[PDB]
Amino acid sequence: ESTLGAAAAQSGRYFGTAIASGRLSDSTYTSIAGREFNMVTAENEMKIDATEPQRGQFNFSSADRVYNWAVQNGKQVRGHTLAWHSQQPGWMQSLSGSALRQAMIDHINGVMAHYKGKIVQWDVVNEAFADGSSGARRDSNLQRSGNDWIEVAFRTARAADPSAKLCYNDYNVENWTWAKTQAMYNMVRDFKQRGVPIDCVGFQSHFNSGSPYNSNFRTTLQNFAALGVDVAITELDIQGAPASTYANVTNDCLAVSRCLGITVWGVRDSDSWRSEQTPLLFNNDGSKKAAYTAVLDALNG
Ligand SMILES: O[C@@H]1[C@@H](O)[C@H](O[C@@H]2CNC[C@H](O)[C@H]2O)OC[C@H]1O
Repeated sequence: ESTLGAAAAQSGRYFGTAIASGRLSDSTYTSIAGREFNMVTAENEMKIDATEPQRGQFNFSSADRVYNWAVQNGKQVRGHTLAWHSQQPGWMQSLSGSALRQAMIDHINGVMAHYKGKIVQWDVVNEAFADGSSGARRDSNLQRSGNDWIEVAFRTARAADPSAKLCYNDYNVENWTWAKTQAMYNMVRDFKQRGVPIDCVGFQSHFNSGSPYNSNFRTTLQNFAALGVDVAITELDIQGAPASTYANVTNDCLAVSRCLGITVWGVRDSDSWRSEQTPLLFNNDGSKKAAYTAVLDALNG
């Protein structure tokens, strides 16, 4: 096949991107993204601050611009993200303990209701682990409310929209030997022991010199799949966009039956949150990079 999404679809997978509403008046962006991808994640517009800027008062305008663009252009949507320490609106930053717990639940319920039956995967919880050797939970108001915050988010989400696959998403969890990876593994293990309704694990896959790709990513994906969850590569970008690594990652997903697909975290290098690292598949001018060709070729076998 001649495009990433269609090539992924040959094996029942998707190839997605992050879409930013502020870029939707750029004709190069909309036409290349339209052509190439069959899955969309809103880069910002479905986060907590964007969707509930005051408690109880939702704003789906920008989120719906992204969602509607996606469906108009024949893409499914990953919802990103319902419960997270980052990008919280001030009113939520001020809450702790039981008040925060209620607000967390209410936020999940309100956003998921708006999209009920329309979102194939939700990143229900994002970035709950600390970096480094400890495997500890990250410090946040959410984590201070109790170790159960994550499981409660998942139980809430399952009741709100039984149709959605519920994902836990994180970064620096791709290398099987890292403590962070093992922390996430053991959480998912525990969740399965206790009936917590997690369906998927999202590997952000922000690869760079400090957190480099390792061939053992395939082992990580296999081992999580074996816990009884799907796996997804959710925010792929690679410092310098080497073709070799991009092919390796693609082939890792293709080798794991429950790997749903790959989302790259933007369209052109100039659209990247890390544009200085030129880490995506398209040049600033919209032309295809060597890494594009390597990914397409891998998807095509
Ligand atoms: O626009 C950026 C956006 O790309 C960034 O996205 C996060 C990258 N780190 C992992 C998270 O899960 C993503 O949402 O968020 C900050 C924005 O300024």
